[PDB]
Amino acid sequence: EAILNLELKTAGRINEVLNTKTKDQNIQSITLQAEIAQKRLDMKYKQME
Repeated sequence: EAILNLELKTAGRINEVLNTKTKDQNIQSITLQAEIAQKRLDMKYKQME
């Protein structure tokens, strides 16, 4: 029983890490696309002015 909870401690650790790296990158995705949307403002506004 203690052995099995070692394996499923490991599974837990892995899943924590997977969401950490997955959502880091998925939040970055969208975030930087939002930065592109932000780019639309600032980029065109230089010449708009």
